[PDB]
Amino acid sequence: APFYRDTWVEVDLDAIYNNVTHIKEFIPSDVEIFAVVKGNAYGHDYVPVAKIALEAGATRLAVAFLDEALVLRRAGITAPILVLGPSPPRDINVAAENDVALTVFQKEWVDEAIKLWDGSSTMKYHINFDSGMGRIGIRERKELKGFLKSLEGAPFLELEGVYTHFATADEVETSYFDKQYNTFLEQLSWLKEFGVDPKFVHTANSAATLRFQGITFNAVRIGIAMYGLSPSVEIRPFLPFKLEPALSLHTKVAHIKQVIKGDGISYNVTYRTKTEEWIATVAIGYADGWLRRLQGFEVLVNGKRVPIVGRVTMDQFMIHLPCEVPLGTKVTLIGRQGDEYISATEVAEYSGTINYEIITTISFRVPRIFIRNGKVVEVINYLNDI
Amino acid sequence: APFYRDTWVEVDLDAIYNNVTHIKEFIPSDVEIFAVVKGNAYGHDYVPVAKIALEAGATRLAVAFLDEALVLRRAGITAPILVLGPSPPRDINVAAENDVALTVFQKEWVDEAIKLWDGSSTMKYHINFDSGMGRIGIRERKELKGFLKSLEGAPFLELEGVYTHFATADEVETSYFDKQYNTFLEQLSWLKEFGVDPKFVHTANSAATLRFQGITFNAVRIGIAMYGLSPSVEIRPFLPFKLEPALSLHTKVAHIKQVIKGDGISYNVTYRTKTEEWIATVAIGYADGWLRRLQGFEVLVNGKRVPIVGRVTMDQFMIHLPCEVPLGTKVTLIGRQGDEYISATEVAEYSGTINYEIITTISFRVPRIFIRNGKVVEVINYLNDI
Ligand SMILES: [Cl-]
Ligand SMILES: [Cl-]
Repeated sequence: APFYRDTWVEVDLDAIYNNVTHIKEFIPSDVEIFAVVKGNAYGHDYVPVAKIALEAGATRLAVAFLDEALVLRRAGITAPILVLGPSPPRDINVAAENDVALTVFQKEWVDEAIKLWDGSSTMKYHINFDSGMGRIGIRERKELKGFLKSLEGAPFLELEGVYTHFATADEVETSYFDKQYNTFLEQLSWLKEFGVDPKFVHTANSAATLRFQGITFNAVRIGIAMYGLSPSVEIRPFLPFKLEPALSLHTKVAHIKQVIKGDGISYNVTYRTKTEEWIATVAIGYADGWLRRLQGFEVLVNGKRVPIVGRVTMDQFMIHLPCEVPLGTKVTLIGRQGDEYISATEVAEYSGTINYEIITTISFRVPRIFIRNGKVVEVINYLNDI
Repeated sequence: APFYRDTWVEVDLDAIYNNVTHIKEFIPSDVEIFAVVKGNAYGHDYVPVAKIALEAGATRLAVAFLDEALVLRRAGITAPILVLGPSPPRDINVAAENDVALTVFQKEWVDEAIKLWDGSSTMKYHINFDSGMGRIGIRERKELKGFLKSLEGAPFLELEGVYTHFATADEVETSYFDKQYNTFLEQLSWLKEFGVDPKFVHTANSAATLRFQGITFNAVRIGIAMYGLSPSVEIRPFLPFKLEPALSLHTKVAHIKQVIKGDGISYNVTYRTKTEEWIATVAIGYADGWLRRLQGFEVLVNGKRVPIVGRVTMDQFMIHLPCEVPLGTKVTLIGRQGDEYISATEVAEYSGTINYEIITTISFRVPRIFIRNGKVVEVINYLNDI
């Protein structure tokens, strides 16, 4: 699969397999893993991550919205897939015909689904209880009650599981998390009172799964830890085993030159050289997700930290090197060169954000190259496929 | 073309056609326009923008790197296409077989292209002179001479044009711009001295074209103004005619609930309600390019500006509304509701960035809907092509 600019993501499928294996070893043997692939598998690519995670013993998959799930099904994947985000009622039949379960938690959604149902297809759903995330899900007892009442008109909807999600499992202090846990217990009690067997319960994300007792239920939902990154800096010290980061981001010196003292670099001349400087250019920019707020950040060239100088542009940025290098010299934005390592977390901290957002926003413009047992096994260039 | 989440980009093809028509009428009638589509046509989608710009009288297209050019060629577009960014020598024969011109400005690129030539292909190229952008291009007299000498060994490489790019055309005060113009003049003189006809010269981006006499040459390269946005706030007062913004971004209320006083919303409970509050949730988040730094930004609901509350998550965010609205209510992130308008510029200013970066980073996840003469003519859902 070809690509024609020397800028690429490298995804180490061994690393993803090892994180999933380690998690599966760490949790009880009767507890399933959803591999959570939403956001183009956190920027690692939907399909290869899904397949490797399954190979490593994840049994189920989860994605943000229905189109993401169809990407998986069109790739030949047959494992269960749950849509975690809210879905409009018009998705009922297409979810059904593609064996995809949806999160459903509103009597109004059920009303509309009854109207839109094509009569040929039953759909599986999970109930989301909002136990303090404030995002989606049922919160109140009366609310749950009317939701169940309306479900009686929809025998084509079939409960497959019930879940909640934690807002603070990545904070050392547990007050809010403990309140969520207690609230969720009350919600499950309501459900049993209304005569509904939850069947299959899941609550824990990466942070909760790696920290807390009695949190596993029937399944956990793993995103960031599968990609080998800590949910936060503050809990890193407390994780039970070493996470192996799966993603790196590289570029090659596309031009190099010596720029006289005082000359300007990039838009609005926000950087001037202070001596005769070696300035390299690389072919990646904010259209690839490498945003302007990274100006001044230090990338790796020949194992040395070297700064991005001048404004980052849509497709290119410049770097001040101490020495001439040849055109083609590898430049690493996330990953390892020699003894040096730039984590997605370090890029995120410089950017004033979190690692999730750094990885997931690496744009579809950038090819992914997949490594397994140390050999390249696949290249995906999403531009090729338009 | 189907999509299964109610979040979308609207691209008004009329606005684009109109901006290009107006630019074409504003510049001299023998001056061509490159339609600049790099970055997924600044978030608007490569192919339909290219097509409508050409229908509108643009005669040529420009992209950042080869793969973007091949998207256009595969869509059956036959107009000239220039790659503006730096390309590896290994690109030589593919760019030839695909009728794509590359930017070429390095002796070493030539030496390498010599090695790599199909012995059959002829490739067209433009010389980039760096007159002060500091990014790529020839800067020196001896450099140019050496470059032209190496070309002697490459009869398969054919000059199509010569260009430079301005770093400061979007600043009121013109000192740096005037120095670039003078440097570029000297550079063209060296080129004439060394026996080369430029053939076809271009220098101006949107801001230069809209401001300056004597700057058109044989063609201008239009990006941001084609999409109907000002290159900066500083020069907006001074543009010769009104720009018509082509892109808006919308979603729907996917959940709505009343949350009691003091309850928390989203990760790390960074927002708690100050009274009993109506909180809506929408299915777009940072994986769509709607980044966490937009927390606190006000979007439009029912013609009213309302705040994003709590952390934006990968696929969803929450909004504090003054009144209950029905599920499915329209939420506009960029665009018009009633008398209210949120420009990409306003989003950028809140974000501490520029409008270019806001539009161009709307993810491949989000479907684009295209409007011509007020009717939908096309939907592109990139996730489908996977
Ligand atoms: Cl949730
Ligand atoms: Cl340039």
